[PDB]
Amino acid sequence: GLLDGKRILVSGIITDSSIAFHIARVAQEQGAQLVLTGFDRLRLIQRITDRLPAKAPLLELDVQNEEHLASLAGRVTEAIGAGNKLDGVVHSIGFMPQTGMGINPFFDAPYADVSKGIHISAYSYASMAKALLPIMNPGGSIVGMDFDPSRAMPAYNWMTVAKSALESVNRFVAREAGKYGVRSNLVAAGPIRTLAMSAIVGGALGEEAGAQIQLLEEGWDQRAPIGWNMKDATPVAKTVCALLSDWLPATTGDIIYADGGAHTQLL
Amino acid sequence: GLLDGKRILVSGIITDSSIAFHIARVAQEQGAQLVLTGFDRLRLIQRITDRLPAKAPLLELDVQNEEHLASLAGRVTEAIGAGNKLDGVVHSIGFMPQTGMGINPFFDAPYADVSKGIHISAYSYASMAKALLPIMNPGGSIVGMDFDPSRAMPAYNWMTVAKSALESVNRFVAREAGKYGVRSNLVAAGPIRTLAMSAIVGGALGEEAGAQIQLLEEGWDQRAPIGWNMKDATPVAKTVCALLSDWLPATTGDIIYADGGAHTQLL
Amino acid sequence: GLLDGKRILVSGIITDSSIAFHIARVAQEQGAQLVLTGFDRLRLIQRITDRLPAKAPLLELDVQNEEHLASLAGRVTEAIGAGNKLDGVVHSIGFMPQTGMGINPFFDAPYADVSKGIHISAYSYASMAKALLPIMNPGGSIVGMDFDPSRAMPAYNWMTVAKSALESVNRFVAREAGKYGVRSNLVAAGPIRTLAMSAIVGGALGEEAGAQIQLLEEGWDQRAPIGWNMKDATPVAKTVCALLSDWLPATTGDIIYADGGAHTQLL
Amino acid sequence: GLLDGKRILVSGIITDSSIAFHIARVAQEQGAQLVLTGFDRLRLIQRITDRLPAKAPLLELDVQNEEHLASLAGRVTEAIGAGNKLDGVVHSIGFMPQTGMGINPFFDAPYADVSKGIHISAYSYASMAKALLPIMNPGGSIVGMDFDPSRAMPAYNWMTVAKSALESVNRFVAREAGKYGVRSNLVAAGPIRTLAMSAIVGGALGEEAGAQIQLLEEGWDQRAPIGWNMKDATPVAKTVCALLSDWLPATTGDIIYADGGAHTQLL
Ligand SMILES: NC(=O)c1ccc[n+]([C@@H]2O[C@H](COP(=O)([O-])OP(=O)(O)OC[C@H]3O[C@@H](n4cnc5c(N)ncnc54)[C@H](O)[C@@H]3O)[C@@H](O)[C@H]2O)c1
Ligand SMILES: NC(=O)c1ccc[n+]([C@@H]2O[C@H](COP(=O)([O-])OP(=O)(O)OC[C@H]3O[C@@H](n4cnc5c(N)ncnc54)[C@H](O)[C@@H]3O)[C@@H](O)[C@H]2O)c1
Ligand SMILES: NC(=O)c1ccc[n+]([C@@H]2O[C@H](COP(=O)([O-])OP(=O)(O)OC[C@H]3O[C@@H](n4cnc5c(N)ncnc54)[C@H](O)[C@@H]3O)[C@@H](O)[C@H]2O)c1
Ligand SMILES: NC(=O)c1ccc[n+]([C@@H]2O[C@H](COP(=O)([O-])OP(=O)(O)OC[C@H]3O[C@@H](n4cnc5c(N)ncnc54)[C@H](O)[C@@H]3O)[C@@H](O)[C@H]2O)c1
Ligand SMILES: O=C(O)CCc1cccc(Cl)c1
Ligand SMILES: O=C(O)CCc1cccc(Cl)c1
Ligand SMILES: O=C(O)CCc1cccc(Cl)c1
Ligand SMILES: O=C(O)CCc1cccc(Cl)c1
Repeated sequence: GLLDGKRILVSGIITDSSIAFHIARVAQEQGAQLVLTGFDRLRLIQRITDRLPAKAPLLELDVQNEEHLASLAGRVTEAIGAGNKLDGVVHSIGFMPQTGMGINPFFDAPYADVSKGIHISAYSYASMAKALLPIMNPGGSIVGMDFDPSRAMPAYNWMTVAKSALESVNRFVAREAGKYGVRSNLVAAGPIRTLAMSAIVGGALGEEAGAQIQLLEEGWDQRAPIGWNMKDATPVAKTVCALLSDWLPATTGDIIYADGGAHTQLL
Repeated sequence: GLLDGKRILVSGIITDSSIAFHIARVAQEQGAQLVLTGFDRLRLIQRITDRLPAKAPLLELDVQNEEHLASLAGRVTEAIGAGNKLDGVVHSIGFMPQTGMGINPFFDAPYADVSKGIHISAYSYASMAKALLPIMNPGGSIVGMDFDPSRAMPAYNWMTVAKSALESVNRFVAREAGKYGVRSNLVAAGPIRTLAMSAIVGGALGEEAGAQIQLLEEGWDQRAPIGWNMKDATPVAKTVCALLSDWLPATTGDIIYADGGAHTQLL
Repeated sequence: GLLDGKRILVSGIITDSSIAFHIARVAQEQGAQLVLTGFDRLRLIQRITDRLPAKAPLLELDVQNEEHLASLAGRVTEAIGAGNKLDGVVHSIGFMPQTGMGINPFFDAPYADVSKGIHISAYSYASMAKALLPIMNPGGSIVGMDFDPSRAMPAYNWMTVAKSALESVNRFVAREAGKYGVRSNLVAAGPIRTLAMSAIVGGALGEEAGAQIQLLEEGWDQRAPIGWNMKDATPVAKTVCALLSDWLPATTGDIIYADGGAHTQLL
Repeated sequence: GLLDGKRILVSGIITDSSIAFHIARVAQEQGAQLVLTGFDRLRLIQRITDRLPAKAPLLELDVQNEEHLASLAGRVTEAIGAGNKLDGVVHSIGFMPQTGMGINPFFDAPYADVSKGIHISAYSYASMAKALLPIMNPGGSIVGMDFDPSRAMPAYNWMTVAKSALESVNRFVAREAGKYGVRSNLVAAGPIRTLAMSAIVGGALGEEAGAQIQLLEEGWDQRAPIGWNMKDATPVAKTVCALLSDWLPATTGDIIYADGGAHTQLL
């Protein structure tokens, strides 16, 4: 197993189409022992994760709650046993209020909404590293989920700005994590048909926002030299597991693109 | 004159070493008619700007104050006369609380502080564009000040994250501004010895933060193929005026580097 | 005039739709005194440049001819007068044999053909700098023409590789030019309907190569926040003149994008 | 084993400090069956590779020899058996004549020398893909070795330009390889003390070239958040094996940085 004997915390599961659900499944297939964290709807998340190949403890974590963050390391240690530390951490958490996405004009998002989205989607990558690095082993790995924000695009709007901030945060987290012998990297995935993303394509955020996202998805598979299947998160999950493994030991502060190669092609 | 007959709003003057003070001076030397905006210490700013080559109206603008922003376009129109519009806007505004910079550990900045810095330094670029685009002429130009955040560095810490967010915001502002025939760009300057920056090199934010910034300054002049004079903001001011002029008419959503070429060289 | 009193060498005119023809016209409109260089068909080029606003001396320069390059500085000095030096140099030269472009498979271009294209399109930027820097004034400016090669695309094929090499060459030319007080930069233009480019869209290099280039052109105007007019080279010419002027004095080794902002937008 | 059952061709071994020697060793440790290719000194290379964990067939390949390239696929098939195909290809080949590196001025490299270096170091990545893709399995992987050329630096000179060309070639090879279900990527390594590199630091290419490279090496370990050991190629070799494996299945046309994170940090 690629991750045999490793203890890995995975955040971000909310449905069976969550990218983090497939990260967790593949990590368990490869021998990892998991601790899961979930936000708000813990009964739902427990029912969802009962379908993973192995039972895993589930801890509550709202990344805006400083009490959850202050207690997290102790709750993880209780779950994996005293004297044991984590080898890996997966941040698969993102949110932007509806005013910051969709057909709602870019200029009309109030800063309170933008700040909440940047808190959950970017600052919390530093928050989780701060909480968990003291209980991580040398040779460990922190991985977060990214969507390439180097160019503007329709509808993503303020979430694009949040991802730009996240990429910057990751480079600073690498500086801190390096003192522990730990790597920090992001995986920039192509579009994946989660429940939330299917709802937006179906017009949850306005019709032409849905139309624009559908056009973006189609161009992605066209550009990608090996194609891109938005209905299959397994290639993204495998890439996260590659970064959690010992096989990219000299990569940190960096971004790995699991996007079919689409970002390397103009058309 | 490069800017003859143009009406340009310039924010960000607080002392005679402010980058915006030199932008304003060079723009007036080149024939522009200015409206100035200032934050908080308006009596001080009026005294400072009395030393500009020409008298200019000074308007109060705290970019965190929605009432200041809601009234700004009307106050500008009163200052330049009904039926007149702006040809240019300069955003030269930045702030990050001390916890987000210096020797203070990156992980110890509370989100309230980071969010305030991102509000002032990044979101407000969109806020000012929203306020002023309705009173801008086709062919107009919005310019903001940047510090290349593509790599992490010591001490800049959360201000680096704010600049990453600003670069992303600029690409979305270009989308909106294009509907008015207006360009939006950033100037990424090398280090400039403002009053605040001299204080930090002198240890206002901790000793080794000051030591690290001094090392960064020295490496900049070494890397720059044409050298870099941190005591001379005129090359930065001229670059801003180039973007305000009609001579870069097909550049938008972009970043122009006024840094001596340092970012193009590894050592 | 933006370039009043400046002496500027302009290469690359072959027809009245050459980008260099419009660079030369705008530079003369702005007060520059020009020396022109032309390749092979000098009688044709003289007839073309008789239509410029002012008469300019025309010198022969095949950038693959070491004798032309060894004599160039002396021939320029004869044209502008002893004791006078150049303030600006424009490289607007590119060529790739047909096997390296179009529907002809990427793998089927022989290296002899690729090497000729890289010689003319990339190495010659260093060759011209070597020849002309000894007769350039401090504060001078070298500008070359680029087409953004950071992503692969259909049909451009080996010319894309040549532009990647050119961008690298430019960063090294900046190191050398800096010792003379001279800047070196590229302008990355959007697509322009030169005679050669119209012929390729019309199928000179194969039908689906023409089809692919037409699709690339259409997406460019769609992406550009201020639009893109492939029939109008004046915005590109003005950007070159901006870099030749004194108004971007701290930019070197760099690339300025005169592309409507298209490269800053995904769709 | 990470590469259990995979058939992989590895080029570029010349001494026991070659990066390709360590790629080959790690690949064999992980269960791969290798075919090796060597240039010119085949008796030496056979003696060197006798020290690998397993015996591997050695084929002659001068990438400038079209007869070697035309026969390569048939010689590989003879070595692995009819009906068998390759799963992986490693390009670890580079050369630039001495005039294109070191204290020898950048402008003094003749194009004949530069063209030879670009032939061996960049064009040959396309040459090898053309030769070997017809005998590669779907799901296969082509990997080449890179040194980040996005910024100029002392001494690397024309080899930097060759690496810029290689990165561009890789994006086009990905387009071709995708039709076979094959990925193409580069690994950008930090500096490694090969025999050639130790000789240059010792002044083989001039004293201040050696001095400049030693300064570059020292800054690399300082910048890298996890450090950088130029005497240990194993982290680079493991990264190549990661790309040869099935664990980065959605990455192509891309560059993975095995450099300690140094390129993500300014200082
Ligand atoms: N789906 C795509 O197309 C795509 C592409 C690239 C990257 N990503 C990124 O992948 C990450 C996971 O998103 P997803 O697509 O799997 O959608 P998802 O809705 O399944 O996951 C989002 C997760 O964020 C969590 N979350 C929200 N607020 C939180 C809080 N205050 N505290 C803790 N957790 C909170 C949700 O509970 C949920 O588990 C996100 O960073 C997303 O931006 C998604
Ligand atoms: N000095 C450098 O080295 C350097 C280098 C590159 C970029 N920059 C950028 O240039 C910009 C101008 O900074 P400076 O170096 O001239 O320093 P400065 O201190 O002279 O200017 C900062 C300005 O921000 C304004 N400001 C702060 N909070 C505000 C608010 N709530 N509303 C409105 N205005 C507010 C200040 O009043 C002040 O005028 C900043 O964006 C800075 O990041 C500076
Ligand atoms: N047309 C576009 O869409 C576009 C876009 C971006 C950049 N560019 C670049 O602009 C430059 C000028 O090209 P153009 O579009 O105006 O086409 P063009 O055909 O009008 O100019 C090409 C020039 O290269 C010159 N040339 C070729 N071989 C030469 C040699 N051995 N010695 C000296 N000169 C030689 C030609 O004589 C000709 O004057 C080129 O670098 C081109 O790549 C063009
Ligand atoms: N050593 C470093 O610091 C470093 C860092 C990053 C990347 N790289 C790259 O790694 C690759 C391998 O280089 P290395 O450092 O292991 O040095 P090396 O000298 O051990 O390997 C170079 C290889 O190129 C081969 N070669 C040269 N000409 C050839 C030809 N005509 N045909 C076939 N093969 C030929 C040599 O025989 C030799 O095996 C190169 O692309 C190099 O640029 C090296
Ligand atoms: O980050 C997310 O959750 C969604 C990422 C995304 C995919 C496809 C289109 C867009 Cl606009 C955005
Ligand atoms: O944006 C600012 O006001 C300061 C920019 C800066 C210059 C030199 C060093 C650092 Cl760390 C930061
Ligand atoms: O460099 C040149 O002369 C042509 C640049 C170009 C424009 C539009 C499409 C393509 Cl593929 C290439
Ligand atoms: O590609 C190669 O073989 C050498 C790469 C390299 C390492 C360290 C310093 C320099 Cl200048 C170059």
